Amino acid sequence: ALLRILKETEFKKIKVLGSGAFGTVYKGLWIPKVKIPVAIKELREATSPKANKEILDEAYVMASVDNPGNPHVCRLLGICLTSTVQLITQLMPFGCLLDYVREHKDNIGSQYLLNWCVQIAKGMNYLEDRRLVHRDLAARNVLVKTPQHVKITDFGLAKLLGAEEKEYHAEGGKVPIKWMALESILHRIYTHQSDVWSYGVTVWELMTFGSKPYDGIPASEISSILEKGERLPQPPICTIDVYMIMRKCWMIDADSRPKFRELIIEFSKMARDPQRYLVIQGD
Ligand SMILES: *CCC(=O)Nc1cc(Nc2nccc(-c3cn(C)c4ccccc34)n2)c(OC)cc1N(C)CCN(C)C
Repeated sequence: ALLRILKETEFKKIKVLGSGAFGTVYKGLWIPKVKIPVAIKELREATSPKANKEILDEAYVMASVDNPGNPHVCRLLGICLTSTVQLITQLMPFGCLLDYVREHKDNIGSQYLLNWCVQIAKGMNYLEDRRLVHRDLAARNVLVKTPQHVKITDFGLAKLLGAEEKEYHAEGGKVPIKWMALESILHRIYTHQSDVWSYGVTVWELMTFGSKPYDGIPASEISSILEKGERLPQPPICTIDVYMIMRKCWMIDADSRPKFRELIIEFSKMARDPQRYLVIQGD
């Protein structure tokens, strides 16, 4: 578990990329013969000892899965010490996959979506082998390096399970409800199986080309809806077989939820025959 502390001076923080509640991400160049494009994250209220603890937590969680890694999981490049702690991570040039599936909504063939789902299961399965619960699997949180290369990011909420710990006990802060499993909302319990549901939802995000899930339903009513047994709809483009998968991720019995290993097998199987499973217009 190693951090690489990098010299504040070598970065020229070009512009911002997008600010959240949690923090603010900047693109910028890093020039230690070549120049390297990078992304830079620092949290809101970056002077506070709570907001310097959480960012170094993120850096830790991230660095103790760096080796050997996985081509579908962003690596830390290091951190910068200024007045605050900055997290450096190589710039994905095509941005998040949510943004993507919107802008390019009319030119994405089945072979891409179905490959992305395998790449993401691959990203997550490794993480699981590394005893890490991402806690925030979304489409906003999937960076595109190239159309055949997608990577997972944002370990703000990510946590590590102890040697014999099965689940994580969230001292509820601010969490993204419409991505969480039932048991994650009621009892604040997070599992690998809780990331499966998040995947399930993220899948739904992509298939719909970046629709907002449970649109215009207030956060509150969500758990209720789910307890009724209401799930997100079957997207227009998807057959039953693909939707049947999404619907397994969302089952109350977390241990009846499919595994990331099972998902790679399933989505590869489909990704080999992309048009048999997804009906895109003009595909
Ligand atoms: C979905 C929003 C998004 O990520 N958008 C962009 C991402 C870019 N690249 C990039 N590369 C590495 C890491 C990150 C990154 C990680 N985290 C936690 C981020 C939060 C906010 C923004 C970026 C984050 N991002 C990127 O560089 C090409 C551009 C974007 N833009 C184009 C999307 C604008 N978005 C605010 C709506």
